[PDB]
Amino acid sequence: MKIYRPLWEDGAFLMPQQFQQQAAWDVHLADSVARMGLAHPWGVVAAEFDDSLLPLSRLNATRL
Amino acid sequence: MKIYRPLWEDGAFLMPQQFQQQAAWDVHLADSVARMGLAHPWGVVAAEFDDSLLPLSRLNATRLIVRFPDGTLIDTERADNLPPVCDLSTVSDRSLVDIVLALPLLNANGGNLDNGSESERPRRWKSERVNVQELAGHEQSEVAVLRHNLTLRMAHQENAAWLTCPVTRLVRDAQGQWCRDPRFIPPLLTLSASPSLMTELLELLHHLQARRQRLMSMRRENNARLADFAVADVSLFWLLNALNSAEPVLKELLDMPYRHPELLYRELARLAGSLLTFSLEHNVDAVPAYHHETPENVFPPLLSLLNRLLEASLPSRVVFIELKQKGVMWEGALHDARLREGADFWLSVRSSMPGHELQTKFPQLCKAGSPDDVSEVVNVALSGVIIRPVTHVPAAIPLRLENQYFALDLSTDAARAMLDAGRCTFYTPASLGDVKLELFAVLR
Amino acid sequence: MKIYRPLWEDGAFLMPQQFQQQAAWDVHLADSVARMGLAHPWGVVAAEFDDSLLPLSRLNATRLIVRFPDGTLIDTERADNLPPVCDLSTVSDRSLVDIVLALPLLNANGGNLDNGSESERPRRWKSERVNVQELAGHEQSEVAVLRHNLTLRMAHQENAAWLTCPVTRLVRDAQGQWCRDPRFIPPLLTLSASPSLMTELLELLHHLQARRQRLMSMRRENNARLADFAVADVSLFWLLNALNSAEPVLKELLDMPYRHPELLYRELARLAGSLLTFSLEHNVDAVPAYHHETPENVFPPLLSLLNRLLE
Amino acid sequence: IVRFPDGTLIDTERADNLPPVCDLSTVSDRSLVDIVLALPLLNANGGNLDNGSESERPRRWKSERVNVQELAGHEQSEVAVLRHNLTLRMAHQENAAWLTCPVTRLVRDAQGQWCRDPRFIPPLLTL
Repeated sequence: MKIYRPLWEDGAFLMPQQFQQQAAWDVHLADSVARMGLAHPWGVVAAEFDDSLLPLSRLNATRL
Repeated sequence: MKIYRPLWEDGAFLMPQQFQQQAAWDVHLADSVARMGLAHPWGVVAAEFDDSLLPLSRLNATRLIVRFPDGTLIDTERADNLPPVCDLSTVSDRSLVDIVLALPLLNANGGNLDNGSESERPRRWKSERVNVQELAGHEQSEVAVLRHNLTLRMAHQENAAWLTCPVTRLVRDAQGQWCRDPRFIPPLLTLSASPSLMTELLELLHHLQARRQRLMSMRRENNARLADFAVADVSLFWLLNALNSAEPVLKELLDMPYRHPELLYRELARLAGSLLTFSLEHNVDAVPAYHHETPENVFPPLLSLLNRLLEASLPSRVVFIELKQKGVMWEGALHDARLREGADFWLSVRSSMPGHELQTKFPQLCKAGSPDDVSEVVNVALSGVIIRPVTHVPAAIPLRLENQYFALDLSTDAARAMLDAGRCTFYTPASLGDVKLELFAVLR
Repeated sequence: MKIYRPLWEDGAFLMPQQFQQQAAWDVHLADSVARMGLAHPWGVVAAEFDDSLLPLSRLNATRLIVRFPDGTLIDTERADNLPPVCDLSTVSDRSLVDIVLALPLLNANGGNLDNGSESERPRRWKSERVNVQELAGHEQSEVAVLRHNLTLRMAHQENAAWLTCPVTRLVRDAQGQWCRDPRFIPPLLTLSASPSLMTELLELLHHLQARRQRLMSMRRENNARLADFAVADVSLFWLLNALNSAEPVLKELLDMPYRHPELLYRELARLAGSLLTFSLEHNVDAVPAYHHETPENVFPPLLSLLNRLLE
Repeated sequence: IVRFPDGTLIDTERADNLPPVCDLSTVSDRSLVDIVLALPLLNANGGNLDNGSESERPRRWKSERVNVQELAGHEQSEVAVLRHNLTLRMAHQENAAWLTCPVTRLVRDAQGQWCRDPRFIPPLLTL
């Protein structure tokens, strides 16, 4: 998606894309530091549901 | 306690007691406003602790909006009052411990602060120096605001001079750690603290709304646009009358927080009264008293009572007693002596015959052993019992299996003696095959 | 009137007229809070008298807490002094005096009552000088506490440029002596300032429980009767519904101190309007309407209606 | 260079300071003396330490001013950075601070000479 990286010098000035790409870059490093969490893909650590809403044929989440 | 509100006309030298007694009197007036309708003291609004610090034992606090009974408002988002960190190495008593918030009292001759003087009598005021901004555009400056001397103590100590309110409970866990029970409830000015109560009460309303549609379905099954001449429709209309009122009141309370719990307690008490005309052997004593000092089991037994009262069968019915016996003469028990008003036997089987020649392959289809002193049917039969072979069946017989049926006529004597006896048996000795029995008596 | 908020600007000097305008605003906030649960203006928290000095005919108070309809609270235990003794000798030969408590009105031109030298206008806020200072370590110097100006007015109390709230009612006994009558009580912010009510309502509730117990003894003992179609059994089923639905609310409210009585009225009206349609031939107009501004000829005929229906 | 059970990297090369230990003979025994590192608990409303407003809850942040340049150019200026608050308490004083991490174990020799024994092991991220 062409994740750019901004340049801050004495004449550089403020934009929203200054901060959005720098936000995305350290998200992208979190996959590059996984050499087993890339072996198996991304996972699920907690998922808990409610059963009392089922006789009404509804469904609602609690923790995800 | 000799509250003296002063007057200002002219020439009065300024003096701190005017301001102090004015500020106390405003608190007292605002307390007496609240004590008109509710008759409840103060309580807990929110109390949130930290869980990642538990197995390395410490105890840190985050939000403590606790309301003390004498009118005092403790607020941590708006007055910077966090008590210091509670040690837990001083307790090897691994049963359970109870953390309670405290605040001292004794201000008839000065509840004050002088930091260079030490005493056995605690003090409830402290002072800090911050920079509060003027709210008219200028610069700020350095004033002295007050800060309460709150602290965290344990219930099994001595707590005479303080003014307490319990906040949480700790237990010991399997690896030797500390953890929090989800089962304690503090005294509450709001339902929004202690969310286990909110979970239970919402599940109560979902168990409520499940039942209404099944009863509207049972109303749709018969289409009573008329008179049924039975106890079934008056029990049905009664239970729908009990349900259709509670829902459009109990919904609005449990949508929003910050109601006082008494508004909910009156509604649950009225509903648990109206559902208790016939079902349990409990009287209205089962509706428990209200104990807002410490609500140890005012809500959980009330909820456990409601969940058992919401089954509530509708009695124009018929016995289903499973005849259990080692021998070929299967036999049950427990005949109601009420039943001799309109007793009417339509007992059943379920066999393995590809036709209606199980008529003759029920070879004892006459004079089956009714009373207590029958042993087999192939030697001890009655005199005055006719088994009618039933394949065309009168209605209202639930879970019906046709081409498996029979009625049981008797005398006036041996039937009454069997109803005194309570026991009765079946005729076929080869009935141990794919033959399953059911007992039956409808009220004429 | 015209109540004004002050602005605490930097460089705004000081005036005594500021603090009065501030302190007559939070009282108005208290009414704006409290009038989300009130029909009609207020009454008595508690009132206790000393009838021992009656053969020397006089009357004096002991403990008196009454809220007034403008938001003024009276406290003899913490803030105010007791009203002076009443002299009944000019009404020595009549039968009934109805005694109200009085504070004068407030107008926007005067103020306190300067030593009674100009006493054609009755004025409140009598001053006093008590020295109490000790919330930091010393007691010495002297402040001007404010006290109100309370009297008692009994027989031509209807000539009032005053605010009235009745407290007690005297009758001639057969030995010519006045005594306090145990009768109807001018209005209540509690159920504690009327021991006659706390004697009657406990009898009401204890009378209610026994009839329900009698009804349960009729039907729980026989298992056919729990779902029978007898024309009295249907009425008895619906009657146990009407009693079991309305017992625990009243049992909660009557195991309790102070609580405003409109709430109790809304719970007794449901029981009366339920049981009214069960064994009668009389009009729905037997239900009394609620008059709080009166001294309550509502609350005894209501209970006289309810005590007839339960037997 | 340590870490902490909430995930807070401490270096004493960048973001550094440490005050020494004043006395040691306040304990009159050798086998009980052991030193720990302490970084005070998180106050969820307040924050750093800017004056002498000593509370019952300590702070863990500070401020400082140092000379920083990295950019396109050669000029250094001054900007205010954020430095932690560390101290070396002992094992048996209190625990309203953090400690939870020993670093050494001081014992004496018989001639009045405190010296570290080799048989001590902290909890280890690395060998």
